[PDB]
Amino acid sequence: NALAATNRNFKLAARLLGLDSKLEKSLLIPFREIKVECTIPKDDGTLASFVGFRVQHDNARGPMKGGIRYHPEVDPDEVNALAQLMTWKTAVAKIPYGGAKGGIGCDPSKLSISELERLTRVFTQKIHDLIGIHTDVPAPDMGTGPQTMAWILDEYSKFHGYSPAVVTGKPIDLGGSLGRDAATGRGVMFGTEALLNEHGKTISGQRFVIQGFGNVGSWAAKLISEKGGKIVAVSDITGAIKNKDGIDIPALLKHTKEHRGVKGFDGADPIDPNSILVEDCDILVPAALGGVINRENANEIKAKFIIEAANHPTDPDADEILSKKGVVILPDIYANSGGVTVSYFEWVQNIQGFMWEEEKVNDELKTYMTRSFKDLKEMCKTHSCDLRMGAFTLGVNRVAQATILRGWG
Amino acid sequence: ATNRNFKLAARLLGLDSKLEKSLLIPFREIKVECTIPKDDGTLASFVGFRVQHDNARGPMKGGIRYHPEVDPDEVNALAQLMTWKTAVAKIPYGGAKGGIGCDPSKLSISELERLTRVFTQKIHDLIGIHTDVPAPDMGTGPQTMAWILDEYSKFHGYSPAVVTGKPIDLGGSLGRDAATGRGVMFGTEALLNEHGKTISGQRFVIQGFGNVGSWAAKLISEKGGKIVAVSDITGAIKNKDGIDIPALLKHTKEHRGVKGFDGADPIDPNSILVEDCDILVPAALGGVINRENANEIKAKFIIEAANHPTDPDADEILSKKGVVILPDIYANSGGVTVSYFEWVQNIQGFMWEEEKVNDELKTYMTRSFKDLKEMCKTHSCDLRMGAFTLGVNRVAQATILRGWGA
Amino acid sequence: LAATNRNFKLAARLLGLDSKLEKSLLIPFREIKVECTIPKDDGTLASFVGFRVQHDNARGPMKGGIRYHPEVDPDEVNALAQLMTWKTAVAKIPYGGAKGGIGCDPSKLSISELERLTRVFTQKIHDLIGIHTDVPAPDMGTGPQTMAWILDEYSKFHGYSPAVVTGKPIDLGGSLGRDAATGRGVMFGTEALLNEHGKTISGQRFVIQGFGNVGSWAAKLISEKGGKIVAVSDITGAIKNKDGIDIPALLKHTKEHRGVKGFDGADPIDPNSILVEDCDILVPAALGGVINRENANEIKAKFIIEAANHPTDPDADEILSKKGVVILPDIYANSGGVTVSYFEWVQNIQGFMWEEEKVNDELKTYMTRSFKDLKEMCKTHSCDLRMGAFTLGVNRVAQATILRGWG
Amino acid sequence: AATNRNFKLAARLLGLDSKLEKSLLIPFREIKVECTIPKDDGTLASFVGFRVQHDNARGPMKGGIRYHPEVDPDEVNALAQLMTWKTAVAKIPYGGAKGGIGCDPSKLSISELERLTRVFTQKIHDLIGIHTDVPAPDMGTGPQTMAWILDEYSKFHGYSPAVVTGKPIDLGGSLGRDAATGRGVMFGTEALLNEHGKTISGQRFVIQGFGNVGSWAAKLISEKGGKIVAVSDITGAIKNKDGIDIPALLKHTKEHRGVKGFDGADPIDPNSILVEDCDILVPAALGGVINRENANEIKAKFIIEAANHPTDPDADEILSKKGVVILPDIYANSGGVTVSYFEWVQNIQGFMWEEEKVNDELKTYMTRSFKDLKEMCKTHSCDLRMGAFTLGVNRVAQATILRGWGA
Ligand SMILES: NC(=O)c1ccc[n+]([C@@H]2O[C@H](COP(=O)([O-])OP(=O)(O)OC[C@H]3O[C@@H](n4cnc5c(N)ncnc54)[C@H](O)[C@@H]3O)[C@@H](O)[C@H]2O)c1
Ligand SMILES: NC(=O)c1ccc[n+]([C@@H]2O[C@H](COP(=O)([O-])OP(=O)(O)OC[C@H]3O[C@@H](n4cnc5c(N)ncnc54)[C@H](O)[C@@H]3O)[C@@H](O)[C@H]2O)c1
Ligand SMILES: NC(=O)c1ccc[n+]([C@@H]2O[C@H](COP(=O)([O-])OP(=O)(O)OC[C@H]3O[C@@H](n4cnc5c(N)ncnc54)[C@H](O)[C@@H]3O)[C@@H](O)[C@H]2O)c1
Ligand SMILES: NC(=O)c1ccc[n+]([C@@H]2O[C@H](COP(=O)([O-])OP(=O)(O)OC[C@H]3O[C@@H](n4cnc5c(N)ncnc54)[C@H](O)[C@@H]3O)[C@@H](O)[C@H]2O)c1
Ligand SMILES: [K+]
Ligand SMILES: [K+]
Ligand SMILES: [K+]
Ligand SMILES: [K+]
Repeated sequence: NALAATNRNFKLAARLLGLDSKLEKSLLIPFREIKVECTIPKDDGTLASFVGFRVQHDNARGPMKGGIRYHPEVDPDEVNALAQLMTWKTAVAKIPYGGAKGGIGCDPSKLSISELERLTRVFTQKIHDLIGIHTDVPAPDMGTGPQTMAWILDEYSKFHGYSPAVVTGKPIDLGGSLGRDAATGRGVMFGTEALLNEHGKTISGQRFVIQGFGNVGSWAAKLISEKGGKIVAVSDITGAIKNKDGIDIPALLKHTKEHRGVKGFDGADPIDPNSILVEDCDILVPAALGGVINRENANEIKAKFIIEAANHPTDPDADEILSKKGVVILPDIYANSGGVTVSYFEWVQNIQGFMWEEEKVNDELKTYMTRSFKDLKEMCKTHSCDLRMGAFTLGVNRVAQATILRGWG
Repeated sequence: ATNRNFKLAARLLGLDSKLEKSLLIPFREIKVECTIPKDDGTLASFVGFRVQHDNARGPMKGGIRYHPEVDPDEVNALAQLMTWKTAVAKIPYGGAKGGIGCDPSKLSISELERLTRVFTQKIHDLIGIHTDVPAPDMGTGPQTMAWILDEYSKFHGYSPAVVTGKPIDLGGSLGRDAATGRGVMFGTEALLNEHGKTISGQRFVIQGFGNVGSWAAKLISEKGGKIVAVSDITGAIKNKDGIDIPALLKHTKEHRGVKGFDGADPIDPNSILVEDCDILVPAALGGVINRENANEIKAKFIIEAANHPTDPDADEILSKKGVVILPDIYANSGGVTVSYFEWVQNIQGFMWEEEKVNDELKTYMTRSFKDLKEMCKTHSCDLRMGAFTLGVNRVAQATILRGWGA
Repeated sequence: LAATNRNFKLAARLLGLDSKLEKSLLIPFREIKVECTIPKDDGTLASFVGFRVQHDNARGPMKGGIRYHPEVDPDEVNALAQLMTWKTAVAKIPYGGAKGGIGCDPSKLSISELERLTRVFTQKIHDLIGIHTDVPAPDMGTGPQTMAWILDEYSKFHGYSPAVVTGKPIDLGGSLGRDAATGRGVMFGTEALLNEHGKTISGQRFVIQGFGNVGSWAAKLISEKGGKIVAVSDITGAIKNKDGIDIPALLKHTKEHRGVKGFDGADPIDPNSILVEDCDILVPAALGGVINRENANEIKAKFIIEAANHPTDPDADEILSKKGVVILPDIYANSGGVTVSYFEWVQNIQGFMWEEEKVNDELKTYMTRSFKDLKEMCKTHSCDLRMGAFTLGVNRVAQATILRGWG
Repeated sequence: AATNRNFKLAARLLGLDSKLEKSLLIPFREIKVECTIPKDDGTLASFVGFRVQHDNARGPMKGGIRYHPEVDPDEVNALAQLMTWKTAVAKIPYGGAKGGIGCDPSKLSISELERLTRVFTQKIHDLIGIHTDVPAPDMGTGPQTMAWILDEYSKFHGYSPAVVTGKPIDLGGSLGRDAATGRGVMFGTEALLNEHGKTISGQRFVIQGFGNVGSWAAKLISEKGGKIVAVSDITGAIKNKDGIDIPALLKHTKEHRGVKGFDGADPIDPNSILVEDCDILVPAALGGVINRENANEIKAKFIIEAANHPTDPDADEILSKKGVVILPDIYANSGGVTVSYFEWVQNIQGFMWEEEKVNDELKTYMTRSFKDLKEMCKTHSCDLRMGAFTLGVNRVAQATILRGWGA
């Protein structure tokens, strides 16, 4: 229902643009799909064989960009859909990349740290000729992180010389960008302010509910409350809390670092975790899992705005229900694009051999997301469509035009 | 399954199960978009692909198929089979298989050239004289290879060894037309010698009269073999005293087929495999020897010129009747061996005379039959299992030597 | 062109250049001709000769346009490549000079044949050009779409390389401000030259011949600074208004018609008399050779800004110098274009595009400095602006060449 | 001298498409590079190096490097094209090229010549290569020049002996290269004679020229029983109707300036050498020595063109009607280029051959070329010269067509 939603949205956008069927078919087929054998000796000496893979969906607008997932549940349709989605997302963000997605079918929880390094290095050896600073730039995803990127960078640099721009999400000490940690949450705050301004409103005074308090949710809550938003309820995997007068986010952040989660926070009451999405508020921010808003709770949402920080939190049934209630939904492909935008800035800084101060990273991020929202808004006016459809048509249109300009022979 | 021969071979060997799993997984699988402008200006998009199964023993080798019916399991099985066949042949290659999902009968010659060049552009960094050397297959031919060579050479400089099956004027090897049929004759003499016999005087039945069948008939009859019956798609003919192959060849060039040949009587095409003879050579399609006719085969030797003419049921039946079956993976390997010789000549920058091509082919197929026979003694198995056991073992030992990085 | 070698040899005289170094500077680094054969749309073969003269790379990668035009003259191509070497040095951008093209008639080729020809040409020269080797650009017969095709084909051989050509569409990495660049530079150089005479653009009365990319942008930006545009001409006719032509109003007219002809707010005039119109500043921005042995005595302008290439011939150079007319030479006056193409390459190399405000501020900085350096050479060698420009460029190339050495 | 007419006649005999013929005439690539060196006196000297790469449909290009002040572009292009046809006639997997430097080696010290050779190599190394373009000696260059090229090129690409031919034996030159052209002259003569039911043994030969080609041809022909009845060189002409003792003559010629004064032969008028009574005439010195004034009196039944262009078109017609069979130079002296192919092969294969193998392969190659040449003459009802050109043009055309023209 995320792979179905990507191809449904692409085809709806292609019809709004009047795309020729033969160009549409070209845009659907990935540039390249690669599967490689990754066999390593385990710590006990015996062999273990894994399949690594990389779908490189499109490079009309620049090098491909996308995460590397270490996860046993590999589905070819889902991986292809995610690589295709990144092609549209980078175009919406107006960063000079196409989309890719890769990974290894493995369970990292069953591998030692030494086996994970051996597997990462073998995988890099098997694909180093297929990726590259101006070809395809990987990033972390489920099951991988900054240490994984460090190993990819180190192994790749044996083959091509020191090449920090070959991956993003690196530790700061190896060329990671300042502002990366806050990037997605900060972009959520920027896009919310852009949307509210369009309705003559401002973050200050608005009441927020945030489901999820991880990298995205905690930064969004911190930065939104610093602009005067009142965060009246938050949840994570350990429980849900509420304070109608507003949760003290600095105190909550201090609580959550010392405990497993928001549960037990002194400055808020615990509440039914299944009630968080239907709490009275102005703005609802799903920032944990997808599929949480469906035909069953959609009629009970009280927010006027939904900011999709998580990927695919709303299904198509709830979209129609919420549209008819007058709820405005800022779509995920734009709302959480602060992360991929600052990953572009990381690559830029590495390419330029010179890192930026955090203020510059955040000022460029604001510039980029203001421009994307304006272009998204103009697409909606041009095609008389909602925000989700404006973002897909914007992204598809940019890729189609770059493809047409470059030609076919 | 199509893995049955491999899995049986891994058990005759003592193959560690984790190494066995590794040998099954292909080194690399690639799918690329191939989009071209058609003659009418509109776009056409195709998917090109290449399964690179194994390169422990050297560059990968395998055909390029232009055909609308792509089956991933079959492409993978054929690439894996090539890995074992090159090892049986003792040529320094692994296996690969590739193609484009397209229908060439619906594409103009200029569109086919454009598609071939775009496909080459999309894979040029994945193939190479010491990496992966393609060849013709269904839907492709020497002209296709010429276009691949020409486009590849724009990216890497002039590289004639990057494909085999090229036209002679572009570095193709002499003796390629006859190679598979000649190897069928070489392999038959090697098997017969082991039984204290020779081709001269033996009665052959040959099903199929194409590139393999006609060359085998011509060369076997020139060694004194009596070709008593032949068939093709147009009909079957018989002459108990021996068919005049030179006359039949002249007839087939002028009449589209063996049908109507003067000097042979016509027979039921469905009875050719059970004709009385010494040596049966299926050289047309696979699956023609099965559990329904196997008990009625009269030959003492079956030479598998075609790919998989005998199914496992017939193997069992024919073994207990005392019939010796020269397996396809060895018997028709003259083709892949001479394609190695083509690559060698290109690498050496100097072409061989046909006499040298044929002498080296005889040496290679004699030595490979010798090693296959020794494998059969070691493991007390038939020829087919000796061949798979030989090929898997060679790949396994090269893989173990190269290691995994510790 | 013996006129381009005349300015070079004079500059080599003024500097103390060793005669063997002078000979070296004349000889191009490389000259390449390649066969470009394509199937035509009707199936038959067509063969063209593509070429690239790479004149000098002492100061950095070579830079120069690609011309699709049937009338190829080897002398002219060499002269333009050499002139680009001095011009990049005058602008102080880290490039040398090159010039290339294909002898073909684009008006006789379909858009499909033109794409095929461009890709084949690229395949035939891809190993001879490159991001840090030689960076082509549009010229007569080519444009942004041509550069897109070169970029796309080149990238098959070397990976995505947006900095390999300049003049790209904005969507493929072209720079903001490229359209206005040459005209903006013409205006920048005019203000610098006037300030040296204690004057400002504001109030000066301009005649501009040509209303194309250079002329219309020059006319627009000069008028916004208070310049009085008293006469303008193009291929369709000439107009005059002693109080100044309303350029925003003229721009609306000229985009909806074939030209300035019929413009309300200006009276029509004889097209062949615009160059001798009473004014302070004359801006030839159309073709070359329009200032010659006979009209030199009747131009009323005290300043001539060479927006077009070589609008003044040596005979008029002699006449106007003795008449006290100041000529801002083409090699500096129109260098805004090549300077912003350098900025486009910089932005692609840096992986990050600039705002237009930054492009135009950098353009002002570069053209201010080159005018300052050019004026200093005129003092050192007691020469006119044209020789100050050539001595500045030749000297920069000579010093880089000497430092890099031989062996 | 450079009659390009043979090609056009061959293209019509083959019925070549007119657009394909035009493509075959246009060179793949023409390159001019600056070669500037410090001279021994410290000052700079600038030279122009060049390479015409005519065709590579059949494989890497092959051709000499000329150090000579008289560079003519039309001549260089014609020679590169001729090499394309000659390699095709010989059936060696090469196309044609020709290059050089405009310089006078007699005015350069050996240190300057080395510096110039290394600078030239640095300026073209990316344009040539073991599988791209393989240079060789020519006028003004020799084995030592090739050694310097090999050495400089190998700094950029690792040890690459196959990048040039004509190397000293110690750096990968082939055994049998010295005798190659003369031996090929002897092979082609025997092949031609067999077609007429004759053999070398007993035939009477007259040989003009006693250098690398003439002396080896004479030595090998007499060892096959040919009677060498008259020989000439730059010093004079000598005659012996019973046959000259070539081993004795060779020993005489190293101790003197020439065949003049040889004790085993009487001197003859040097202007009568071509009209001497014999069976086989072998011009092996200069071109143009057979023309309309001596043609009617040639006594030979066969003419073996060892030198380049010894018979002009006028004599071809005269001698054809007298029934004289002329073995054309493009084939007759191809032993040299064939053994240079064998040198490349040996270097590529990392393992040098014995002289016996070189000479056996040369016999195989030249026997086959003569058979293909003779068959072309039957197909197209033409003489030996046109059979050779149509054979070579046809091979290049067929390779070009097979490789195709898509992008
Ligand atoms: N981090 C980024 O830059 C980024 C960018 C794009 C999209 N996203 C999307 O954002 C979402 C969250 O990302 P993250 O990086 O913050 O993840 P994270 O792992 O840092 O945090 C996820 C949070 O959700 C909470 N959570 C998990 N399951 C829950 C449940 N059932 N109910 C309530 N809370 C639950 C966790 O406890 C945690 O607080 C995912 O859908 C992800 O795809 C993240
Ligand atoms: N040719 C090679 O180099 C090579 C290599 C490996 C394996 N093989 C195998 O050899 C077999 C034959 O290949 P080929 O190149 O000789 O083919 P081909 O197309 O040149 O000739 C095939 C012959 O089989 C006959 N035939 C076709 N269908 C028939 C039918 N239903 N009944 C009877 N006769 C029939 C045809 O009339 C023809 O005489 C194939 O199975 C192929 O996989 C060939
Ligand atoms: N455009 C640049 O960036 C640039 C840079 C360097 C040099 N130049 C030189 O500047 C000149 C003009 O370039 P452009 O880009 O403005 O050209 P353009 O194609 O934009 O048009 C120039 C204008 O001149 C007019 N014109 C043409 N012929 C005329 C004539 N005989 N009389 C009067 N008007 C005439 C045209 O109608 C048009 O209005 C050319 O010589 C060019 O090489 C331009
Ligand atoms: N050597 C080769 O490999 C080779 C290959 C192709 C073509 N050729 C052609 O062969 C011819 C000779 O080649 P070579 O290597 O033997 O040259 P060389 O310099 O070794 O010998 C030339 C000989 O001709 C004699 N000679 C010069 N001028 C003469 C004249 N006017 N009358 C009579 N004799 C005269 C000289 O004294 C000398 O004996 C030239 O046309 C050359 O282009 C040579
Ligand atoms: K695509
Ligand atoms: K494997
Ligand atoms: K120079
Ligand atoms: K050509």
